Amino acid sequence: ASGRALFQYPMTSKIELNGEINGKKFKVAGEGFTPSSGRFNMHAYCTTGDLPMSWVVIASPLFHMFAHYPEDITHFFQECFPGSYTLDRTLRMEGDGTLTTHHEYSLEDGCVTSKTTLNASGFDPKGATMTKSFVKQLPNEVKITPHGPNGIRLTSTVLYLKEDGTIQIGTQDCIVTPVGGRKVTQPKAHFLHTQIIQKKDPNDTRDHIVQTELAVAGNLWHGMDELYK
Ligand SMILES: [Cl-]
Ligand SMILES: [Cl-]
Ligand SMILES: [Cl-]
Repeated sequence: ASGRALFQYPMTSKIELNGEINGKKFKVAGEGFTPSSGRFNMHAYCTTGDLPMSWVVIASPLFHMFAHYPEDITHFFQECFPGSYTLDRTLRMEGDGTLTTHHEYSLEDGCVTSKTTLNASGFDPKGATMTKSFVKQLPNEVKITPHGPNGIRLTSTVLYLKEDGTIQIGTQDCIVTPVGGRKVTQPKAHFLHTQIIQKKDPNDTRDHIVQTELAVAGNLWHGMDELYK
């Protein structure tokens, strides 16, 4: 049983995230639900107090294996199981600061657990990340290409909406590496349309978010794959 056969829905998730921003250490945990392919939620909370940064910027740190792929594109993230993968991210909030994350995953009993670390240094203490002035991030197309002999690379430029209705840009670059000691067939170059929506739970007393991601792959530019050898 491997690959897509391991991702029979519904499934769940957990996260444990240890973070630090501008020397403020924090932890987040969460549980989530994946009802069906490409629709996945996460109810996360800060276990150390209030989260010391925007929940909108931490959105993308907070599960590409749940993306919905058509049959005619390899779902590299799912095909890494069994064995799993690592994700390494850099997110540059342009004119603000840069953060990195590292993710490890494990699958047990229909539940993907993410263990994540986040590090962020040099942020503007008056910027939107640290003052919590973002409302949401706009939907975007992540570009996925083969990377090295055994990985993939994911890139996106994300528009973050501030409370005054103007935009700040984050540039995001991720590398995915199988850790399972085996070659996983790389996909053709493609794109993943991604949308995050966040809301608050009516009752939860913790600093928290209830986030849903919708993520759908597609060969949006059929000529792109020619460019990546
Ligand atoms: Cl926030
Ligand atoms: Cl990403
Ligand atoms: Cl493919």
